[PDB]
Amino acid sequence: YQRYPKPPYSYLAMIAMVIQNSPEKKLTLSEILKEISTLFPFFKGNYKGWRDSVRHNLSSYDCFVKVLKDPGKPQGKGNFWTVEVNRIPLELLKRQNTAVSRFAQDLAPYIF
DNA sequence: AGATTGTTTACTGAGA
DNA sequence: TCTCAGTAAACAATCT
Repeated sequence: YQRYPKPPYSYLAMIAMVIQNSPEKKLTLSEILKEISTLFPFFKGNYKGWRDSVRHNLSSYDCFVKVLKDPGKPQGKGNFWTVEVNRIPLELLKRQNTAVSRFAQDLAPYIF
């Protein structure tokens, strides 16, 4: 275990932001992972475990709603992820007091 | 096969 | 001290 110099934003906030900026306000996991590394080039680099963290966030926060790529086959894969913004704990959209921090200070304008 | 997706467990270190 | 976003991985099912 170790902490990496990621952008000063929660994985929640960065996921929510890419979903909310998408055309239909929904993205597959692959699109999420692709858009996040575009907006934050640190993720384009060698470290790849953030892709695990990201996937983990999508399942751990109620604000992340999986809508099925197929109504039938509810066990399928490759589904679209949406964010229910009112269910977002508003402090997680704010820039983090971490080493790296020592775009904007609050991600709310990109999301609501 | 071997990779990905979805969920889940299990811990970690930094910041209140 | 206590919490929890961050990070690692096991696992089941699907996907290529």
